[PDB]
Amino acid sequence: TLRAAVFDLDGVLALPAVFGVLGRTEEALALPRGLLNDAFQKGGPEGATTRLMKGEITLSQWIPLMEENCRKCSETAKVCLPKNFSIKEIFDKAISARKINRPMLQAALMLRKKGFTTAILTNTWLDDRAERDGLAQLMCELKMHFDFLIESCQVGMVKPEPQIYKFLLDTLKASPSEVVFLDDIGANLKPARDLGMVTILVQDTDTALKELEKVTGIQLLNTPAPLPTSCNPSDMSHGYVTVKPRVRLHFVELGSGPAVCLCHGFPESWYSWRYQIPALAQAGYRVLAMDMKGYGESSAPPEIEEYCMEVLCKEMVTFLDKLGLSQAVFIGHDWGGMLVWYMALFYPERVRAVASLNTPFIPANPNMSPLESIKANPVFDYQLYFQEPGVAEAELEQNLSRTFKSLFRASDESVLSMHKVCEAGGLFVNSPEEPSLSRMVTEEEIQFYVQQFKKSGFRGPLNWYRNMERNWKWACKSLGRKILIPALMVTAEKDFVLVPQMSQHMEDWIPHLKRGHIEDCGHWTQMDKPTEVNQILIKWLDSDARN
Amino acid sequence: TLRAAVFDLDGVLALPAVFGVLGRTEEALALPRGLLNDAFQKGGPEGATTRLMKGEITLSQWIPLMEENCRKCSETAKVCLPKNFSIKEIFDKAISARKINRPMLQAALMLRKKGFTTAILTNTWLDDRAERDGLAQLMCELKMHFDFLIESCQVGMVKPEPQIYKFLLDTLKASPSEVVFLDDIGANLKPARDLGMVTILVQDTDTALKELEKVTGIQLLNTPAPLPTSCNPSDMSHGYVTVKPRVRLHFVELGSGPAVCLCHGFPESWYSWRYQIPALAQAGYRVLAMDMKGYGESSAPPEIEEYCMEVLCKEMVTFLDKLGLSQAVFIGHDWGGMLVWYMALFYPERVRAVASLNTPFIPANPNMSPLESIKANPVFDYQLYFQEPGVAEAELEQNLSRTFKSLFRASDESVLSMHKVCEAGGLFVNSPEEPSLSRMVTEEEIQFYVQQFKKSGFRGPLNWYRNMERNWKWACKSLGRKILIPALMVTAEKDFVLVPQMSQHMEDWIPHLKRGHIEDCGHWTQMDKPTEVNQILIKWLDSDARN
Ligand SMILES: O=C(Nc1ccc(OC(F)(F)F)cc1)N[C@H]1CC[C@H](Oc2ccc(C(=O)O)cc2)CC1
Ligand SMILES: O=C(Nc1ccc(OC(F)(F)F)cc1)N[C@H]1CC[C@H](Oc2ccc(C(=O)O)cc2)CC1
Ligand SMILES: [Cl-]
Ligand SMILES: [Cl-]
Ligand SMILES: [Cl-]
Ligand SMILES: [Cl-]
Ligand SMILES: [Cl-]
Ligand SMILES: [Cl-]
Ligand SMILES: [Mg+2]
Ligand SMILES: [Mg+2]
Repeated sequence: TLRAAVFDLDGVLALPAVFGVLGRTEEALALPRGLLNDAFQKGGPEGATTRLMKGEITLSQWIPLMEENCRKCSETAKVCLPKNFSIKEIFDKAISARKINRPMLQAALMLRKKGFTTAILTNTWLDDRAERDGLAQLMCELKMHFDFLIESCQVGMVKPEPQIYKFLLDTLKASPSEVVFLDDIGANLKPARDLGMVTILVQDTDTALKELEKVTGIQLLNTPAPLPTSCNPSDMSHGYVTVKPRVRLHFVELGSGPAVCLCHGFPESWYSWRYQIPALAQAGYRVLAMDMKGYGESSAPPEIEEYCMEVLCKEMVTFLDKLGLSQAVFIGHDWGGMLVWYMALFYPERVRAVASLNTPFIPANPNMSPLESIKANPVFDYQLYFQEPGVAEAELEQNLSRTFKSLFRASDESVLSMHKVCEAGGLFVNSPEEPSLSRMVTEEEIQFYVQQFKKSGFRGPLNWYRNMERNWKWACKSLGRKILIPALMVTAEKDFVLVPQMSQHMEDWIPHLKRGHIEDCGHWTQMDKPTEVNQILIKWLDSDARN
Repeated sequence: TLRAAVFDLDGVLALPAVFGVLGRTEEALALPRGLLNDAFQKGGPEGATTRLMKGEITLSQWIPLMEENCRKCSETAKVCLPKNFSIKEIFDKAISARKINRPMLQAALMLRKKGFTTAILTNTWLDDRAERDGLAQLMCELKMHFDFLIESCQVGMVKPEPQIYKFLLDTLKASPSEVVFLDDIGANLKPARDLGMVTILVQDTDTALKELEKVTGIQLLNTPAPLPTSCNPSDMSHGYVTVKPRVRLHFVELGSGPAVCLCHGFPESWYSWRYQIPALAQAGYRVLAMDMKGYGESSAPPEIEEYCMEVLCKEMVTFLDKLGLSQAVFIGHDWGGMLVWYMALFYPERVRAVASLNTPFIPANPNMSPLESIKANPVFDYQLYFQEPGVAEAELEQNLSRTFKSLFRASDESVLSMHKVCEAGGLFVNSPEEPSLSRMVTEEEIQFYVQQFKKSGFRGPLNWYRNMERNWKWACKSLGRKILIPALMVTAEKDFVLVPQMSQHMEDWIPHLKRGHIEDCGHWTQMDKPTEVNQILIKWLDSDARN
């Protein structure tokens, strides 16, 4: 049995196939059947196309050698070509017309997720056209899901030559019977079979998947929608900005385009956005996923007043200042959510657009003190338990694994009351020592949070709840203002603390506020309904944060 | 005598002044003199404009309150306004029309450079228009050169109220006689004088500078062109990407826009680009200034083969891969220069444009070995001295301060032969123990390089010279190719090693190659002629690296 799987690019991981343009163009312009394909293949291994694929010449170099073959292919078949037959124009459109074959990719993902070493094996070229970035993009999205990407124009060998299959095996460190190989060209499979490999001719994807499903014994066709791409922390760009003598902010950076700044909640990290970071990068954005002050690799100074909203917000502006950014899109969840509204309200010149999950914009009531406003909500009782420094820390720090396993739970699997937490004498008092693992998290994912809170503990994070009076006096400066910058509010049906009802009055302060809502979704929106969050955020971003 | 200097924004650090649009618009549309200014000032401290400046309302909020004042200002003066009189359209154009008053900024820089604490004091607003980014940009470029930026709409006080001058002093931690204050409005100066401060009414800049020059006793007017902005290493965003189990690459990141990747030479760091990093950011780019493998905070593994071009180049591709970048503009100097040409030649899908200072693209000669090709140039003799592992390291590491002070020298102040270095028995054998400080570097700037090479030493850096045969066999793969991507070659007149002559044949391989040349310029181009380098690179970038 086999533990490797190798995929062809053109016509297998990517569709429609560029070879199909040779056929398509002919039919379209009423050219003799085969005429272009002859010109493409002219010379065999000694010909121009093979040289290109071996990386001796670039694409722009090959373009005229091909057009030159087409004029003499057409001479021998006694015809000529139209006045503006442009081979650059044919291959430009063909290559961008090519998209990822999603079912084939998901199938490669599933296999690897179940222990297979996966690789791409493609005959491709050194693309030096002006519009080459379109291809390089597709390759960056595709290659990241595979252990190896063997490109012909880099190894100096080409399918269907036996030597590149020897290379493939050396790279996979695997004997030929332990490997499947899918391709759309039969000639490319005969070398694989002679060495012993399992081979599949891809025509339609579904039958190709059916066969692969058979010989692997793994459900590939018709399986459920998988989660988005997570992030491997060791594979990320980690950034570090000193904003102040004693405060350094850490963040994870992925993608290019407009800066998008992701601000997590309590008690979380940048990893809370693992399912969003790759999506939005791919969507066309520069994701800057924070460790907010107090958490992880960001500084966590002891003082309570260091976590008031005004200080926190100034620091985020300095963060932009020092990164050379005039603006960013700001997207918050939980406490980050609140912060982000206050950024749009005090520093709108620096916010491209504002967006919050769960947390509504709540103005300060200038008559009534916050202490009483919080006291008026029985489900906010847990916040009063947090006020006394050291008490809440002791409990949360006692057993970091327990703490995270009992917090990170979906609406339909809870263990934790929020009312009567002071009275009961703690958060976990009626919840177990070893809580079950939630469906939202792997064991490994939990231990990441465990490591982060081994650094600076919970006093920093908790201090965010301990400036209620200070944030109130600040907030009251903004009571004459409105938010007229692009602004999205995303409610979660079954977040029993930040209830969607709390958001109902937001239109008074934010007139062109747009909305998103998620059915069956607890407090931990990002990992609970990642696909719906990714989708809602991308639509908004594309319509509300562009030139 | 005084050790502080405070500058007004509108009409002082930035011109033309927005108040001048009130006057300008009136004249332009044939409105009664003053009519707009009355509407602007309607109500005094109780009026709409003051509220705006105190930060009670945003700009978009104020816009209609102003238009509403204009309809009733025009009623009392028995006139009406044209059909499409738009106050948003007036203030949109006014604000972007505003540029930095460069002589005033240079004057503030000089003062601070000579020990003055400097600050901006401006009546300004919470800008929430769609085109607010234009302003936020100007403020980011301006604020970075001052110790404090006191904006009225943030402190809740406004000129000319005595309380904001009390704030100013508290912030400067300085008594009123130790501070100058420049402004274009006389009313704003009377509070400063009553407290005791020195005041200057700015009308024309040159006379305002003349006065400031007097009362400070520092040459401000007519002084020479200063260098560009350097970088304070503690103020930068520092990034860190693992590209491979044992190799982490460190880089400094500043700005937004297309990714521009700066690759330093031997034996240098990211700091070698200090004069370029802020310029290009401001020019509209995302500068990623590397520590190349072997140097500083980047990993420096012992093995010689880890610094061959092929490995180095693959690693840089992974660097892009993991940062989510499909391309970058690549700009190299010295060894970075060579690397960058080989990136354009092996991975053109990933290079937006290629650019080298000093280092020409030299193909491998397929007949003749590199050992002999290097041996054929008497000024390359120093490279042979480098081949034997440990020898060159011992000398360079013996006295790090000496080493850098004797390398980093301008064409007209040298101490170092390159011919006969093997024969003579070392680089420094006829150069002093305490070499003089070059005009290109401060003492502090030298000690930065000293600290970096205390980490991993010189063996890593030197290994870049120790794969001459391996790079040659690699290079010979590319002899059938050309570089048809945008490509700039910048020669340095008096670089006696990488002589401009070496670049003369580059057009054969690179047909649309563009050029730059710098008179009176040694090997260390970036710090020798920073302004000319910045200027040459920005022109090219704007024409050759955009959509
Ligand atoms: O509640 C949370 N997060 C949270 C709640 C529970 C939780 O689980 C556990 F408590 F830790 F066990 C973990 C995190 N965050 C805050 C609550 C306050 C809210 O902001 C408000 C809302 C209303 C008022 C008011 O009307 O007075 C004030 C602040 C921002 C988000
Ligand atoms: O020479 C330098 N840098 C340098 C030279 C001198 C120097 O001062 C000191 F030597 F360290 F004292 C410090 C750095 N870099 C290399 C030289 C080789 C060049 O690439 C070539 C050029 C020609 C050939 C060939 O024709 O064989 C090969 C490689 C890339 C830049
Ligand atoms: Cl890969
Ligand atoms: Cl999971
Ligand atoms: Cl909860
Ligand atoms: Cl500042
Ligand atoms: Cl200097
Ligand atoms: Cl030199
Ligand atoms: Mg194929
Ligand atoms: Mg002024």
